[PDB]
Amino acid sequence: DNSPENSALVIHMYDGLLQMGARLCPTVQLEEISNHQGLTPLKLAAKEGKIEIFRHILQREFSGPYQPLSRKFTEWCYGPVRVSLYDLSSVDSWEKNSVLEIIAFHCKSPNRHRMVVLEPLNKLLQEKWDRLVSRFFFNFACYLVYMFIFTVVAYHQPFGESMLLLGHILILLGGIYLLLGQLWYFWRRRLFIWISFMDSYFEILFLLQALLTVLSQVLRFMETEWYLPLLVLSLVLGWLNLL
Amino acid sequence: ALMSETVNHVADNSWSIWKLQKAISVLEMENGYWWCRRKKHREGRLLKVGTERWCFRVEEVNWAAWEKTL
Amino acid sequence: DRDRLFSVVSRGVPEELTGLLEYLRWNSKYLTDSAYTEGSTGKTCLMKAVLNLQDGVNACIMPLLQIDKDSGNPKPLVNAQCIDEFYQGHSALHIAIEKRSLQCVKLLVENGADVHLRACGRFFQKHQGTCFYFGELPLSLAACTKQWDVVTYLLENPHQPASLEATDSLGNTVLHALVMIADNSPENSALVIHMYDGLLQMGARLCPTVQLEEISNHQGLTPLKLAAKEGKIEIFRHILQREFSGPYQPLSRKFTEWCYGPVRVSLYDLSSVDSWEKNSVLEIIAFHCKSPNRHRMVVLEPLNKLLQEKWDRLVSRFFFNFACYLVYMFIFTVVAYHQPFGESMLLLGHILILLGGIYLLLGQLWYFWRRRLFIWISFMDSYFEILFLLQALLTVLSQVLRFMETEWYLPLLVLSLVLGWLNLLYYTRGFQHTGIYSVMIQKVILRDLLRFLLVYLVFLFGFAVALVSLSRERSILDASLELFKFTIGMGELAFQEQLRFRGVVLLLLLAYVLLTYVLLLNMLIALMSETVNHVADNSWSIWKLQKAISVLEMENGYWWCRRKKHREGRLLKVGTERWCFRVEEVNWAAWEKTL
Repeated sequence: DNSPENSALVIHMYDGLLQMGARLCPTVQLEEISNHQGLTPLKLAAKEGKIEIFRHILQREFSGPYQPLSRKFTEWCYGPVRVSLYDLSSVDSWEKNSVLEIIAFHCKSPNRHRMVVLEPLNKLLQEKWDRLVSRFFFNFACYLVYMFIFTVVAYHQPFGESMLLLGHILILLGGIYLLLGQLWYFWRRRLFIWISFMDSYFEILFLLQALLTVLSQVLRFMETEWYLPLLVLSLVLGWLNLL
Repeated sequence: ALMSETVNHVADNSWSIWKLQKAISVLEMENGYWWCRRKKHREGRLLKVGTERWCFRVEEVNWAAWEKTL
Repeated sequence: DRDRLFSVVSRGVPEELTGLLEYLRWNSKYLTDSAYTEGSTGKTCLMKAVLNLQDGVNACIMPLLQIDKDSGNPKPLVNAQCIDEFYQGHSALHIAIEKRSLQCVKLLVENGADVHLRACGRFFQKHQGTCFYFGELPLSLAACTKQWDVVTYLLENPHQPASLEATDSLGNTVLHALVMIADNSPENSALVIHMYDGLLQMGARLCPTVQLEEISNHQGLTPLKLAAKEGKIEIFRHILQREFSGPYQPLSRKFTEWCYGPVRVSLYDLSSVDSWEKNSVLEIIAFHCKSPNRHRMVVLEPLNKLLQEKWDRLVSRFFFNFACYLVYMFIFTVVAYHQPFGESMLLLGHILILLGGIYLLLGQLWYFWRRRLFIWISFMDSYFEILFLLQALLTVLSQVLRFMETEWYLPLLVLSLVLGWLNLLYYTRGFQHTGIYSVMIQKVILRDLLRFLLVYLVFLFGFAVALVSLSRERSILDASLELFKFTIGMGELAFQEQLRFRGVVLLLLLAYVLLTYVLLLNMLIALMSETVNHVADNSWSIWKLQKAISVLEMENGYWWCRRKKHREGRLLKVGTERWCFRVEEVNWAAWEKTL
């Protein structure tokens, strides 16, 4: 538990047991053994919310004969510039069910936001974000274009008839695509989504907007007089979801 | 009440939340679209020989630590 | 590659190798030279001989001690590693200096090492891998690494004495390199200050006829100006007010005396003077400074009182300009109002406004000509200079459009009038009580509000389009004024009677009103959250910087009359010959410290 004395006790005991296990049995990976839930001590520490032992395990280094039992290797290279190498068993979706996914999704503790700025994870996530900003902006531009087209079609709705039909069918395809994407997302993440909802409330607003759009578009074919209110509600919800 | 919530504790307790949101977003994006499963990136491979394991390399200029040793 | 076996051998017993190398060499001795081409991909054997790092002496009987015997190509001047190898551009002397091996440096310099050998290749690694810009000279590398003995041996070397005034490719000297590597940390600041003082004293001792600190690099900067421009403050402050007591007294900038009892009077040397001898410290701080620390360097000690005196000497011109602008605005307002003996007065007013507008436009163009594209340094503090230009341009364009008798004269004239009336707010630079809050609230507004109007306008347009699309079965898209009436107080929220889908319209209006109230609440709370109680002294500095910019602009004089440069606080006299600024202060703790 996150207390000054217990953290020191558990760190000391962990290091001593690891060293003695290396001495007595140098041919077994103690830290690679997994329990019934399919977790290692590092993953278990990440999931349970413990941060002190998690941080110590993440960046521990040994200097003497126990050097192989280390995760951070430090050297001085060229004068007063220190270069350090961190072992990567907390890698991203590759070899899935890793530390990053566990922190992001399966973590009930309110301390999950404090474990993403430790040292390896912060720079790794910064690099990943810098590598994928282009896709984010491309998706933003595509959504803006779709919203503009839908607004134009809604306004011009009473050669023109063909354009209106093309706009309506394009909106139908866009709505069903968004609905199917949200359903796929909710299929990937099971009822475990009950972990929290203060940070994933847009994923249901998008689903609601897509469902309303699809329902209005399919209701138009029956020529019901309730098409306009549902279409307008879908338009305003999609415009609000841009935030 | 909304003013009373501002206890001046979000100086670093709000930046962490933004970092977590960015992490969730990048995790969602790198998984790829449903109609096209994107190939997993090999990240910072740097296999090499550590004293054989993939590693992530970070450099920093430190003067106090350097001046500590002679 | 096995052929590189000759690169590394068992040191201490080079009998057969040396015997076969010098002379003879079967067919010809030139093969030995080729051994330096095939030794590695750019690294010679001497580099590895230094890098062995054995106990005590690194290479015991170093092969170089006999290599110079069979030398036909200058080997002590090793060709620095080329291409990209994360260690390119390093010579044997650089490697010896790095490992803090004074003995290796001595043996290399005894055999005729080439001092002043710029690191040819290191500037590749400066951008490829580890930057560590140290000065590209062995002396600079020794000084920046805190090795006093190596520097001492290199300078007063009987064989090859290093020159303290030597320069690298960029034009930097050892002092420039020390300034450049400095960063605002407690340890590095002390290290660089100590090294700077020691090097200055040793340069005075060895060469008392050269001004080391007066040497300028390619950019045309001195160590003081370089420190001011790069944003370093600790070394800048130390250089600005350093004093020496012993025989090194002339190498000082602050002279302190007690005068009459417990009142201490101090004289500061003035090489950071104003526009006189232009390209000085004040101009560099005011204009050419990308760092956000520029506002913290105007309250150090000489600069603060100098700027205070300059402002006190030029408040009259500021108020005269304010009065003239107010008179012009009043005349323009009167002419605009009275515009439909009277015809002559109206024509005189119109032509006077034309002259005023062209004068303001030409003044702004002159200002933008004096400050080139370098104005890209910042814009959070110089946004009035474009508003004035816009207002002058609009006024001139409207006045010239009047002569063609176009019917668009009135809107442009009214826009010019309102812009000129709004531009009057710039003159709140004085009146400290207003300005301290005004500068910081301006920064906050410019940073925050620019990301409100976009999203609010987007939501308003979306809701308006939805309402006009629903109500067609509010008649046009331009009828979005209802939402603005709602956000200002009006709106007439009521049933539409004839519209059958009245419930949907009511729900949309409710959603819009709650959304906009929530957004404005968010902005309010964010603006409050900005107030972290850190502007207690971080906002007064901004006001001082604005006053400094204003006085720099004013003292330059008008474009049509170049004002003569003021001789400032001359006080030439005799300092132990240099212009000085005198400041007095009553101190009791310092006086009571001595007896």
